[PDB]
Amino acid sequence: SQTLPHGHMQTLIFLDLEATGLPSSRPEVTELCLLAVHRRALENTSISQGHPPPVPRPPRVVDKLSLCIAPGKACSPGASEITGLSKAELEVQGRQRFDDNLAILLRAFLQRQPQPCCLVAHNGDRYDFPLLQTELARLSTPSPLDGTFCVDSIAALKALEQASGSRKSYSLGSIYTRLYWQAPTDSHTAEGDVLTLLSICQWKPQALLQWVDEHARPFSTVKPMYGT
Amino acid sequence: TLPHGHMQTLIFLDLEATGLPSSRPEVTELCLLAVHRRALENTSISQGHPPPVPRPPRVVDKLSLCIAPGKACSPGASEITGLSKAELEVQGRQRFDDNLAILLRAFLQRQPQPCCLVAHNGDRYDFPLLQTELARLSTPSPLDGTFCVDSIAALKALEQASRKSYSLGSIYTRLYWQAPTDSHTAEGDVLTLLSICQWKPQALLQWVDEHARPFSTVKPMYGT
Ligand SMILES: O=c1ccn([C@@H]2O[C@H](COP(=O)(O)O)[C@@H](O)[C@H]2O)c(=O)[nH]1
Repeated sequence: SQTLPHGHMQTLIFLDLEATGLPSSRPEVTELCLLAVHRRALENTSISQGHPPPVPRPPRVVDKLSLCIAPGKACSPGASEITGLSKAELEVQGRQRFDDNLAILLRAFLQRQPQPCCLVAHNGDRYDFPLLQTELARLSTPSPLDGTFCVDSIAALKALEQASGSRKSYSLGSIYTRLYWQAPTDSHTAEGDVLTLLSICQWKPQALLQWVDEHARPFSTVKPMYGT
Repeated sequence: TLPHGHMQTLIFLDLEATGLPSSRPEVTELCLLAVHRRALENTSISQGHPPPVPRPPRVVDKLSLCIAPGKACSPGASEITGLSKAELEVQGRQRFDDNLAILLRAFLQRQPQPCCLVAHNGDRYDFPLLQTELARLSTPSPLDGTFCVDSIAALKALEQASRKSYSLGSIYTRLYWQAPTDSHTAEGDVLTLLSICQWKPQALLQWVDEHARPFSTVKPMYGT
């Protein structure tokens, strides 16, 4: 008689973004990647066996969107160094700002995915989700995420590693190296970090899906990082 | 004097589908990788033997989608692409439909113009098939102001001097003297194509500028 809050998630959308700086700087998004995987494709992953297990093979059927976005303010020195992006370079390559057409693009990508759909992002609750909420709030469209759910993979992997704890880092790279005994690739790029996150979430797919189903919350409840 | 000016965006494109042209095939996967002209011009020039495989530019836009066809894949198609109608359906993929055109239009709108599609064998397969799929929709085609070229012709010109296979894999191994290691997916084929096109990036861009033609002139593979 105990039931899930929002049903079984049929799509997980792994999400990462890069931005101009840390939250108190009121940052703007400079890169976004979404990787949509159906529940069945995740639970089709070969069981992890051995120590270390091989890095899981990404499912054959996936949908991917990766975009670079011109910010309205400069990247901090540290942000440009870590991410490899700068306002100057995004402008010389004619990247457009975060605008209504981008919301329309995002909505049409999300609409191709079976519902219910859940965003999954590492530190999403403190960074990616509030910042995306802020960017979308500036636009004239409805939120393209208004019927989409979300979860933070830090909590998920803390739970999953407990089932298999203190001053163990739950950074993306730390987890990946603990699970697979190799370093990740293309760190601090939106698509590279989404692919690393997919690999971590393919470690124990059934357990990950159960945790996500139980912890998914509506994206519409995410408080913006900062306001107009 | 170029026919349509300097191309500001190259969009590397690959389509996978249910079969060969006489079967009246339907698209099962599409990948677009949009690269600004300056990002290609910034590719390092090795001038060594062998040249290292270029790495992709930092700034790229990418779209990869799986699409449910209305007809089954041939056995050959499923073997080569790793896709099937049944599996695409069980994973809830949608057809090539109006919402997909909204998505393609919005993605294209984020690229500086003029924009040129680049596809390996695109003149005989990918471009006519895409034309057919878009023609079935109510929406006017999002590609009617876009240009296109076939990268088989490009690499024939870039390798000519002033027997060779022009399969994607053969070209990559001939240029880089190592085997490709991208996945057998639409995105894998696009990444291999990008690497080939980064072998001589200024020369590739010059050939594309000289040979770009309007996508509106591509004849559909087949008609309703
Ligand atoms: O030392 C740091 C670490 C992270 N960030 C910001 O954190 C964003 C997202 O973090 P990540 O996805 O690269 O881990 C980055 O785009 C960047 O703007 C910094 O500015 N300085």
